[PDB]
Amino acid sequence: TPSLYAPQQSADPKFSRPVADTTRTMTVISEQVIKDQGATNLTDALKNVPGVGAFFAGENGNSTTGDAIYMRGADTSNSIYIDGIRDIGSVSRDTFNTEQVEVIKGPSGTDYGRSAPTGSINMISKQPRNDSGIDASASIGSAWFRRGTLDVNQVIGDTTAVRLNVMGEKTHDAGRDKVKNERYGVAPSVAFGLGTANRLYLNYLHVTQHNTPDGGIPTIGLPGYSAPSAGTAALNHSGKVDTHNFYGTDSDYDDSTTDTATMRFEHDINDNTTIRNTTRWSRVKQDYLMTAIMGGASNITQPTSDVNSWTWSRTANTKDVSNKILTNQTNLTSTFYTGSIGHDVSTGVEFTRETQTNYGVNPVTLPAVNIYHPDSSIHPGGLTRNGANANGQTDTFAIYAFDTLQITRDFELNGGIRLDNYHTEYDSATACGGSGRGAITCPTGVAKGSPVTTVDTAKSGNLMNWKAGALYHLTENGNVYINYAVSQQPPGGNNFALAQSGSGNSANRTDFKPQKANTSEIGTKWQVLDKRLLLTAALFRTDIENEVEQNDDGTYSQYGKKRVEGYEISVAGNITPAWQVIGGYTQQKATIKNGKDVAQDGSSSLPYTPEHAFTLWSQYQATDDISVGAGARYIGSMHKGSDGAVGTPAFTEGYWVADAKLGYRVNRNLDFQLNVYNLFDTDYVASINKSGYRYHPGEPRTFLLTANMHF
Ligand SMILES: CCCCCCCCO[C@@H]1O[C@H](CO)[C@@H](O)[C@H](O)[C@H]1O
Repeated sequence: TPSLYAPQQSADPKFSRPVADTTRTMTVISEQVIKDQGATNLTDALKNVPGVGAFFAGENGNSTTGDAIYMRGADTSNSIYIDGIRDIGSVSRDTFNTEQVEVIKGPSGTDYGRSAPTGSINMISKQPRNDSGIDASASIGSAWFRRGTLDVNQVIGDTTAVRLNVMGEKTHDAGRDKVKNERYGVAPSVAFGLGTANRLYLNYLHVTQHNTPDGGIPTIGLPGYSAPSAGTAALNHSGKVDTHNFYGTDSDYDDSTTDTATMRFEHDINDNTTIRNTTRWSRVKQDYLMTAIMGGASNITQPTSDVNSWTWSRTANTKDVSNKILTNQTNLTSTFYTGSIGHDVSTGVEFTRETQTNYGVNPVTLPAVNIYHPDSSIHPGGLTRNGANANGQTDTFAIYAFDTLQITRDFELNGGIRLDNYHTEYDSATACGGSGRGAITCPTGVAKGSPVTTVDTAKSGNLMNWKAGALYHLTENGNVYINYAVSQQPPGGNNFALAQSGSGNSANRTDFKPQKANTSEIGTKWQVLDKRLLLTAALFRTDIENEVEQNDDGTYSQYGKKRVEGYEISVAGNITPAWQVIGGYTQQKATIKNGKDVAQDGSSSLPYTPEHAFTLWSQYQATDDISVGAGARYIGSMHKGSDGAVGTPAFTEGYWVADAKLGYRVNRNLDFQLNVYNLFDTDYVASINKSGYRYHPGEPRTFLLTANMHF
């Protein structure tokens, strides 16, 4: 029987073997784990994979929001898929309608097309079930947290059933003042022909969010903080700022809507061969007003020489954006023999249009903020569109073919080839007559504030990616594998932006090549204790090439090289019928092989990347009524990216977070849960910005009481 903590297979038909027989660093976080841990979003559920989280706060004109996930030494936020379909938006993704999350470390261009040199994160959506029931969850937690979720599956006919997922979350912040997060969701689904060779799945998903965004707090007092100048010397002795202090404005807001319609037709030609066709329309809106703080010598105002009077400048970080994705994906999976060789083929054709428009807004001039006693009770107002927007489009036609050749009962070979034919179009304009950062002068006969185009280009290209693996069953319980993969990210692949050919340092330069990630891997997977526990161990090397670097003369070129090398181990499943365990450890060394240093301390290291990361979670069924759980996360020391800012910590120190759980069940319809997070009320640096002026403090000890009603 399969363990609830270790799902046996990926829901993606692109994966022709179970997790154990898959030649990849794959982790499947189930709905069961999320529910026991009290995880309600992607980031929290991703804590189940070591060295995966939002480790970077942003720059000075921009700050990171939502699931700004860093995995394997780089921002992987653009490589977040829902049902094997790209989902782009600096918004938090809720787990109210996801059955499982699939994480793969080590990219492959064959898997989902263009990607970050990290791997893939895939949120698998809830579909209508054969059985009927209702599931409810009411939650009350620390800092006025409230959560209500409903999961209704109802069978209508012999071959038709409906599914409805409802959600409501209204909360405050336990360790941050004025920060409020409100969201709700509806997810209706209808499936026809269940149990037959013909099936139609129709799904809709709507999420509205109204949040108060946080831009962090001053890094004063942290290890490695120095005063920026002799004039501001006092800052070396004044100490750390109160972690609760909110430096934003009472006008700060973060509003986002998510609308995704999906239509899947599945036809079983035979008990071996099946054809699928998925159509999806999706739109992610997001508009926010945020506050970034600056504390260089030129940003510090000294009214009375007493540090309690001293102020830091405020900089508005705005966003008015829409991400639209229209796609059609055809997939065919067949199992057949070619003599003594068994085949497991997965092939398909995908057509996609991705749109990103950043509606320009008027500059928001914010006043200075007191360092130790900030006043956020100010109203500079919301946003006003100025007509000067950025438009990005990407038309993508991909054709793939994957095969797992079962050579013997003990030997397996597997391959894959994909061709992505793309066309990206980019334009961006700025309102003229401005004063500050990148202000364009108004030409003749052009009235003030008029949009003046700065970029208006396009890029077309082909992307040939491939993969290869071999697996050998040592015992009936354990195997040994090898894998190699090619992944590419073309100019305009990262965020639709492009640059005019022959000039800058941009990877998005239309004359530039894509960034290639070559991944070598040797591993071992083992299914023990009646196949109820999965133990894994891999050695990896991800080489990144065609990175942009400056030549001896001012001019730039793609001679740069990076390497993310390491060791991976993982545990998932049941130890005994009452003992459940999920987790792993990673030793990942991410360095610059060729090129300029990116780390602040001039080391060859890559920033916002822990070298060592550990995550363990266990649950024991103490008695028939009492279940007890515990968790432990270690995130290592990380380098801050290089920057002109003086006296800002060049790095953040490592931290250990511990969690606990205890569940009591009354009858078989009602059960209670109590989750305590950050059990030792440990303080730490969750993330730091590029300049190094601001950091996000570690979430303090927080409680969560849940009522679980099942039918
Ligand atoms: C798994 C063992 C259960 C321990 C229950 C919580 C005990 C930790 O308690 C915390 O310890 C910190 C020092 O470590 C103190 O700074 C905090 O004030 C205190 O709340």
